[PDB]
Amino acid sequence: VTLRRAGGTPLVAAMYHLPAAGSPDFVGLDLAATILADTPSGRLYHALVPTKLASGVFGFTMDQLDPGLAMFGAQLQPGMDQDKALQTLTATLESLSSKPFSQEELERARSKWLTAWQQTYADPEKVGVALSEAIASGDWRLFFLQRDRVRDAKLDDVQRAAVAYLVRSNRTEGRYIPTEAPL
Amino acid sequence: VTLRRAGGTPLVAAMYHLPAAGSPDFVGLDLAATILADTPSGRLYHALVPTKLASGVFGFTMDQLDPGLAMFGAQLQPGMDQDKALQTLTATLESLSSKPFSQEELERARSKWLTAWQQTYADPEKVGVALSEAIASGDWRLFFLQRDRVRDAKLDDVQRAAVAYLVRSNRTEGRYIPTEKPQRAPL
Repeated sequence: VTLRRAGGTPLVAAMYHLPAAGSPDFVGLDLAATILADTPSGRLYHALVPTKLASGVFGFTMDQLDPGLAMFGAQLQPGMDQDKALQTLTATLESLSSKPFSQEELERARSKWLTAWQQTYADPEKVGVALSEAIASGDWRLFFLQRDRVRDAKLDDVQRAAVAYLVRSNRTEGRYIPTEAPL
Repeated sequence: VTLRRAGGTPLVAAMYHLPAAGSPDFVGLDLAATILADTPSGRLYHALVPTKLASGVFGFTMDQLDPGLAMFGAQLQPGMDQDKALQTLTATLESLSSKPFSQEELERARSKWLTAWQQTYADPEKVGVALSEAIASGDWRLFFLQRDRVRDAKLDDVQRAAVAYLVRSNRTEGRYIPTEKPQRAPL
């Protein structure tokens, strides 16, 4: 691999199906995702980047899909080992029971979520859109209820939810490997 | 403030449930409460008294109750508003992750505890009473065991325990509001 034509970026991803937004588990997962995907101080980043398995990581939950999905992913430089990054990515995600969330991690997560919420609520374009989604989704309250749930979420509940949801049986894998004179 | 009949002022409180006295976490919370409610040095005071937010501050743990509770309170001045005081009190209790305890704080709190233990131990009426309670609780050793745990506690343990239990999920809120005497002419 002395010569490489300049090209695309290989991708690796793991996706997990979420419970309904109105269900009790959802907020915990959304926080767990938050803890997991933080750059640069997150668990995924440490597992993959300094380690040199990926250039960068991402993660988020996607409530507006039907049904809902949580996605975690990596972008890699060409020639980095795609299988290893995927296995590492999934292992970090599905091993929380061995390495449980700290309160410190959770409070930082909760604080960031609430900050974003307050930002939406304070923004006239945004709140209106958020309420429409809650209404279209069948419960107008749910924009408000999630905030309440985020404040009251116990670490044990977040941990239990992550462990139950971020599991192989709930896992869908995404991969992209970019195709490839006188040289 | 402009006019009030003479009487008591409101007090605001926050209570958090505690682990079992037999748990090692318990001691960490006991010491954390002692750090937190230190007046006037202590954090609660600083947050509330000179902000003229509160007249006075208290905090302690109660292991005789089944189960245990930690209580923190603020005695308000007239016209101080309850909601603010309660909010700042709870917010300061529930934010230790943002501000860690210090070795200095732990050793001072540990010494107060040990002194209190010693006073009880020395005094024959009291020690018997303490041993009785330990026995009722189902472990005779507890009086002695708690002291050793206090001696053995590490700052991270205390810091970790405080942060785990001092949480809104665990919060109960109390307001003692004195009933206002009826207004009288000509005032």
